[PDB]
Amino acid sequence: PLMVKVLDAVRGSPAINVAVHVFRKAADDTWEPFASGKTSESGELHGLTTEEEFVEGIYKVEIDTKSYWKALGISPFHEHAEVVFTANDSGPRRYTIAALLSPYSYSTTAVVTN
Amino acid sequence: PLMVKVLDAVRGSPAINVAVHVFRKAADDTWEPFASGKTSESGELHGLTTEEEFVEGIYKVEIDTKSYWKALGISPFHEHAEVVFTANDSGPRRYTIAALLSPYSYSTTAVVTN
Amino acid sequence: PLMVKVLDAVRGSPAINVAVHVFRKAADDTWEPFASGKTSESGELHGLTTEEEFVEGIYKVEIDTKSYWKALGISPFHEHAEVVFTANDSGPRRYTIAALLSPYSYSTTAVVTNP
Amino acid sequence: PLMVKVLDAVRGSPAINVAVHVFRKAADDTWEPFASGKTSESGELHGLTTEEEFVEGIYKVEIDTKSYWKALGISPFHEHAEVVFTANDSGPRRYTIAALLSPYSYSTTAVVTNP
Ligand SMILES: Oc1c(Br)cc(CCc2c(Cl)cccc2Cl)cc1Br
Ligand SMILES: Oc1c(Br)cc(CCc2c(Cl)cccc2Cl)cc1Br
Repeated sequence: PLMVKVLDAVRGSPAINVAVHVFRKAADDTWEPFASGKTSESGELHGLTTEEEFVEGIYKVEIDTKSYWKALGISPFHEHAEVVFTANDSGPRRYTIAALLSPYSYSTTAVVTN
Repeated sequence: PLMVKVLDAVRGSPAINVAVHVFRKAADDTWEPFASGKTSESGELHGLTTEEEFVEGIYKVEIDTKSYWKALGISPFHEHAEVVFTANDSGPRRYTIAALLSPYSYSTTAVVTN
Repeated sequence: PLMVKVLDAVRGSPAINVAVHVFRKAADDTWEPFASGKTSESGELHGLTTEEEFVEGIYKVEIDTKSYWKALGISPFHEHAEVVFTANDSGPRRYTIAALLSPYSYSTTAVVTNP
Repeated sequence: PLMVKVLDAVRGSPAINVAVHVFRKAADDTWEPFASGKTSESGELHGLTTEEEFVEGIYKVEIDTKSYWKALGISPFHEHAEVVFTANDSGPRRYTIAALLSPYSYSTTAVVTNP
């Protein structure tokens, strides 16, 4: 139900071995860890959660872009990229969070399908 | 060797049934038709060409964004989106041209892999 | 030294009346309020801070995109757009944080200059 | 009535000295030269045309991104960034065409205002 895909706008490639952390907003407004992993050779991260676990709520996907750029020897602007959204059962069942990274910029979209 | 993928930033969905035309630049600097198709339910267009046909050269991928927006009842800015690039045998063998569409904006990247 | 500019990719316009909150990470690792404001008719937000006050640190610029889209009667995907960066770590710089908004997407870039 | 602004997503800066060519589609469907120029130190290009000359039509703004990246010693993917649009079809408007460049990617948006 929740996939992440990360691309590199400098190399023209998937962004490989990027750390990704997902958090769920708790009742006291703190961010509780929920799932995490590293993107694969295709820039994708699957298997974060399951339909049972992924209930409605506010989630934050933190992509560790700074470490990615540093591993390539490139000087970056951002500490990380953030994607904060509400999971909604009224819409389609599968969320893909896609991000496109540059040293001083990032873009993100949601692809929400059944 | 050449895939196109198109996403919709308004609906948060693949951009389905978008017409895509690929042209190759000819010796007299005109654009000759090369391949075309329409994106699938996943927003993807496969099977445009083959490794034998897809020789080095300058190619233009024209995505008919205006008709896409009009079919959804949305008033667009651009006539089409353009992606013009040189195919290079020194780099990886597979090109994916990805585009993310909004009514007054578009973004595109290349994902070039082996 | 810290300005924000926000554009609307649906309308082809500045994104007017967008709330922006800036935080700075404190020594205890919490996010301290730093400055806030709203974009103008030009999509710009000036006057958040001063060179004196804008010291080195890790800053988070939170752009309230959901509130923007909801005020236009649209149900968007994201809660906000966040831009988190270390500022002034090799002396003072001037930063422009630009964002381009759509209901299910946003993009951001920084323009950093040395006065 | 027609301005261009170009930013560099690698440097976090304006994209300076970027060549821009504007064409207009003619009655025979060819692309006629219309105006050209280069971005300044601020990444901006003003003075391309005049309200008199900028009549209704289909315009193509070609941003010479490959030449930019090559001048910086970088081998980029795209030949150029193209922005093709119908202008002034419900009377005069003022257009800003903005682009954000990376070696394998670009994004563009339009800001359209009614004077
Ligand atoms: O499989 C996919 C999926 Br799903 C999504 C994208 C979109 C990447 C993108 C972003 Cl994230 C922001 C601006 C422009 C772009 Cl082209 C690409 C591929 Br290939
Ligand atoms: O005055 C400005 C400033 Br300063 C910045 C931009 C960049 C807008 C943008 C973003 Cl933020 C992300 C992807 C693509 C784009 Cl064209 C435009 C203008 Br006009």
